[PDB]
Amino acid sequence: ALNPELVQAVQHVVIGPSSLIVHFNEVIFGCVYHGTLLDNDGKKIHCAVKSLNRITDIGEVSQFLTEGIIMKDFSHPNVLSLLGICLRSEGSPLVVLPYMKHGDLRNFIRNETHNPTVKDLIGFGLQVAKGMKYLASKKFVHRDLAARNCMLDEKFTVKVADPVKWMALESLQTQKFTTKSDVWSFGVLLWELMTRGAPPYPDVNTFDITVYLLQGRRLLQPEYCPDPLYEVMLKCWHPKAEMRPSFSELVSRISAIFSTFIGEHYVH
Ligand SMILES: COc1cc2c(Oc3ccc(-c4cnc(Cc5ccccc5)n(C)c4=O)cc3F)ccnc2cc1OCCCN1CCOCC1
Repeated sequence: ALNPELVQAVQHVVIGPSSLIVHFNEVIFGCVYHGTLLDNDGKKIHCAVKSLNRITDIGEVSQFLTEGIIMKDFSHPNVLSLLGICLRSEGSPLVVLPYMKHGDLRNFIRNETHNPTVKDLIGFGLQVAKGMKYLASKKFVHRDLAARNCMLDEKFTVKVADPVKWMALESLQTQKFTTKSDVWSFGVLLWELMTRGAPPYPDVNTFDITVYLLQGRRLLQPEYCPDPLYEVMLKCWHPKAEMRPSFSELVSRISAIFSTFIGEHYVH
């Protein structure tokens, strides 16, 4: 009962459920299941399937669909691909995504069994930068960039996907979100990596954050963070949006630091 022209625009994003199996008893965000998708050439592919249970009316479904149209257009190694969406007749809709072996980046860097070097963590920060560079080039604002929202596949390739302590100054006071506010959040993401998943601003409450920043207080330099990279963080946290670097400047800048380092436990 959605708009006919909108339904036609979405068809390329929709998966006929006749080609999807969802292992509802195999859980992986938080409602995420193992799935098996059958692609149009006959390819059986292993996916993660999330059920968007918070949907209800035509508006939300419409929003959801056009969001899907956008996400589906995005092709980049460092951006999580949407494989499709599934509109079930008797159940809330499903997002279908490629399976990511190593889950999200925050969990991966937090667990003590893993031992990423300084080069590894900068490397992970660099890949995020590349994906964000691409997203910005497509005039897409992320709004929710954080370590927890970046995925990590079998090749250790970081995928961007979608929070006051990550938000830019001008977003906290004006709910204004731009690619330059994404930059502020990417700076926080960098701090997250170089701390190996520490919680940002531990001793300041979610409401006292804005006055904290207006004092000039910033996240302290992480134990693992090289001085040139800490200066990159602070540029990302300048109050005037236009002063902050572009993601293209960040790819080129961070890459230069990355190249000075040797020793990787997780390559590519
Ligand atoms: C929970 O961990 C995983 C999560 C995975 C995953 O999560 C998701 C990421 C993004 C999205 C998502 C992406 N995009 C949108 C916007 C959108 C709006 C409208 C239309 C289309 C899209 N929305 C709304 C979304 O929800 C959904 C997800 F389910 C996707 C793929 N693979 C995953 C793999 C995982 O774990 C691998 C195993 C880890 N083990 C290892 C040993 O340690 C213990 C566990």
